[PDB]
Amino acid sequence: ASSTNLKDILADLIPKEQARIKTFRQQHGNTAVGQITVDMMYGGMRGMKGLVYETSVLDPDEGIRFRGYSIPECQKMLPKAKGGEEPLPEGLFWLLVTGQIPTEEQVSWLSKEWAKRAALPSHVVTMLDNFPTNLHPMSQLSAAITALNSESNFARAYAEGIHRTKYWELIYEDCMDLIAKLPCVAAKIYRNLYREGSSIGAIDSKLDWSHNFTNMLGYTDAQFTELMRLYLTIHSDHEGGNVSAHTSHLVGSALSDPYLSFAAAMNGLAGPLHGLANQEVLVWLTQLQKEVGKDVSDEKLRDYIWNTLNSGRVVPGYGHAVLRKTDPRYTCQREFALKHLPHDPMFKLVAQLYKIVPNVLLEQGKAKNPWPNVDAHSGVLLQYYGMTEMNYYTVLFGVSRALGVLAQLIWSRALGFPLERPKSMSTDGLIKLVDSK
Amino acid sequence: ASSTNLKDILADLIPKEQARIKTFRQQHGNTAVGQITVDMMYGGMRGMKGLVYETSVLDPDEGIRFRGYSIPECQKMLPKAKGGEEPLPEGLFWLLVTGQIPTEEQVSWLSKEWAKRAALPSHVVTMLDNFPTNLHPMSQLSAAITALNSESNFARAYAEGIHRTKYWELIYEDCMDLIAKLPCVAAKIYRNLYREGSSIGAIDSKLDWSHNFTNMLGYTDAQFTELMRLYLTIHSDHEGGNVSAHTSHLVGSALSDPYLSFAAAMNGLAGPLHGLANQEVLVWLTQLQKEVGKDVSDEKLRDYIWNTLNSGRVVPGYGHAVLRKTDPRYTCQREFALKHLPHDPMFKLVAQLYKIVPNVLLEQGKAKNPWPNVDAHSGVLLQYYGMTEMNYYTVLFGVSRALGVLAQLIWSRALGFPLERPKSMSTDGLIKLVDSK
Ligand SMILES: CC(C)(COP(=O)(O)OP(=O)(O)OC[C@H]1O[C@@H](n2cnc3c(N)ncnc32)[C@H](O)[C@@H]1OP(=O)(O)O)[C@H](O)C(=O)NCCC(=O)NCCS
Ligand SMILES: CC(C)(COP(=O)(O)OP(=O)(O)OC[C@H]1O[C@@H](n2cnc3c(N)ncnc32)[C@H](O)[C@@H]1OP(=O)(O)O)[C@H](O)C(=O)NCCC(=O)NCCS
Repeated sequence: ASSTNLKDILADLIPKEQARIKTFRQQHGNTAVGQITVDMMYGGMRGMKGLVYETSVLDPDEGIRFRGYSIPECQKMLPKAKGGEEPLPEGLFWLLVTGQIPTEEQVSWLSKEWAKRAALPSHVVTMLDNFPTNLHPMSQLSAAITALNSESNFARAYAEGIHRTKYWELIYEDCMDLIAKLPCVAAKIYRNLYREGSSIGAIDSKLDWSHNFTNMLGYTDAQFTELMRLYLTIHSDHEGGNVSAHTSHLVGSALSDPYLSFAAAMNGLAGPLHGLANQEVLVWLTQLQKEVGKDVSDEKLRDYIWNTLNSGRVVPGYGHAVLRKTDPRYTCQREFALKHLPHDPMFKLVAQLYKIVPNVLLEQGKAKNPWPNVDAHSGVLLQYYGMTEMNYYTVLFGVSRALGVLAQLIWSRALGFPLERPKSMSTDGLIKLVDSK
Repeated sequence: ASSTNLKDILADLIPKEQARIKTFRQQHGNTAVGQITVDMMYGGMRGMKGLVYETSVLDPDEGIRFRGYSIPECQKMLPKAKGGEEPLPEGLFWLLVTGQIPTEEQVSWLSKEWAKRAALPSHVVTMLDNFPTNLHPMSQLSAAITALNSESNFARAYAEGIHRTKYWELIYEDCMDLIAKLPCVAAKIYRNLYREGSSIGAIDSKLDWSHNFTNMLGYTDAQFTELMRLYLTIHSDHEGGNVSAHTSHLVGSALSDPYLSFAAAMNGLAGPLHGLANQEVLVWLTQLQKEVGKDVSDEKLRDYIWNTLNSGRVVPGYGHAVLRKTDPRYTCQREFALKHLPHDPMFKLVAQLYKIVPNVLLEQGKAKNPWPNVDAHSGVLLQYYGMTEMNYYTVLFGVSRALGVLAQLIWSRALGFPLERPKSMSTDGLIKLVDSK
């Protein structure tokens, strides 16, 4: 019988997995998977195998895998966009949730379903309209998404005491609704702040999520949308260990609904040391250009970089807590630029920084990863198509990141993952424990 | 020379600690402090020694310690309130930050300084006023605090590239400002939602934080305020392992400012499995009373409890992820009730549940901790003094929790704790790792 629907494919998957993990655990749960040292406890779990997080895994040399699907693999296999060359973010979502590579037909369903669900409640539209213009786009986003929780189906089934065993099904509704709304929140922000007077207009059921987004942003450039598909897809997910994913995961585990847990993830992504580096790169470049001037040398270029390190500041967009090579999401962005915007001054600068920064970082002998990460390359692309308002960039990272984070949330919950609740120590107790005892 | 100021006492403390940890780590950082099993990874870090968290530590038998200061110890040593019998929350804060038991004189400074800082920006006052009346108080709180980030001194010193080494000093300003504002946010919510038409009025520099709070709530009862001091103090902090503290800690570590990280902590506290149990207890009791009727027997009382367990629901306010006995914060609440409200029907019910629940939980053979936690006893006290709007209760938990969470944030940052970034695995990789490899 019938046609397409991810929640049924989920319904079929979940029990098989539920069984799979229980055998595995019934046999291998005792197994020491690794040890904890005291440096690990002071180093922010650096090295720690903390979680189980299904929808992707980060390799220190290779970089991310979406099943065992590398970014090059995703680039060629996922459905493009019916006259395009970038993966549709939709079918990354389907991959993530389902482990399977979508069919064209699956993805139109995703597109159209996200379009169906895409509406904003009057109060969120109110709040958005009154927000101050010195309130950071990330702050605006987060607030909105916390406010939207009003409309959580989960939070309402939970208050009405459902059976634990149907949590996922409700957490799936909210996730699918969150994802649909998100570009309406985001594009309302961009529109209030930077396009005063104008409206985000109507979502068209015949477009893909990316295109309706760029339309609501007000971008007509064909290639911008393509840039958009590629952007939203590579920023999707980055294992569970990273602050934003781990936040949602943590807060999720207390059975806070999908809006609440996502907006917590947002006040993580707005960390300078996290997704706010997007922005931070461009502010840094921009200053470099002013302060260090137009067409600098590899010798002056280094003077600028040392003036930062010598100031007890960080060089944005460089380094990573797990990758030990160049981010493939960096390479992927570089390719695009080589392809579409090669003569762009800012690009040429970012390409010359790649020549210099990792050697300066290697010289300083501090950084364990002197190589660039996604954030190093992202803003230069946006800049090019007239997206010059760099304080908003993290919100795009934010819209994309929902895809990975809410894909896992549905599994977390369909697998019945507990309250994440580690143990803590004070240095005092630590000092007495390992040595004193 | 001169008079009182915590930031100088901090300034003196920090280097000593900074040195202390570096020796300790230079010598004992290698030390295996514990191991990770695969059950631990699927059990939400249950058992895992994750973090270093200074301001308190949770013992599984004894329960919390604020230095090595147990709740009974705090009850007798901390400055009361110049004609009271409950610890002033202020001097719990001083203890937490400084490790020292405050002097009366320290605490008046705290009181008066918190009063100084206590103002809300027009936009937050706007947003608050427009919020819908079906938007949960916790959602309202969180949103507001994310919105307040506008006013972060940290976030502005960071954009202006300070030296890493002065982070704490800015993170101290914001924390002290957050804590001051908080009861103005909270009391504005209570006032809009439940007291329509009326205003929170003016903070008086001669009152303590607790009293200005109860005044803004509109409570005149002397004993209510005392209840307030005791409440705000025992909910302060609960090591770093718990969702709310761990959220702020996580998001904090990305150098998200103290408002952002706190409101993330809030969408954690609004987890049913976390601080929302406050509320959940009272909804459960209230139903019990309706559904199971006024003065029930120990036999019918058990029928109600089984109808919940048999429904794949949880019994609220019972259990804990680390304590293996009755929460001392439970006992402490029970004492108060014995003292002030012994004939209260709801109390008598909560006292009879203590008789029955842990035996029903012990029978079901599921719960590792069949004993009550703070949330089991809290709402019954509020109820009594006319605070009957149980959807707000978690916000009180929320105001109190800022004290522990922001005390640690200043240390985290003055000690230069890194980005919290554990490693994740999918079951797939896990299955291949321990056994397959
Ligand atoms: C992602 C990041 C947080 C990795 O954290 P990490 O794993 O703890 O970093 P490492 O393991 O490499 O070791 C950290 C040391 O190297 C230095 N380091 C790491 N990245 C650096 C960078 N890009 N520039 C300068 N120094 C850096 C730090 O000074 C630190 O020294 P410390 O112990 O004296 O504090 C990141 O490398 C960083 O701190 N900065 C870049 C983040 C970014 O893009 N920021 C933009 C906003 S300014
Ligand atoms: C704090 C809490 C999350 C502890 O988590 P934990 O350490 O993972 O729980 P445990 O180690 O005791 O083991 C959990 C098992 O015991 C049961 N359990 C724990 N607390 C229970 C409670 N109060 N009522 C019923 N069952 C409970 C769970 O069914 C679970 O079974 P499962 O593996 O089939 O899912 C808590 O005990 C809980 O789940 N519920 C109470 C939280 C609360 O106050 N909620 C109010 C809103 S309804």
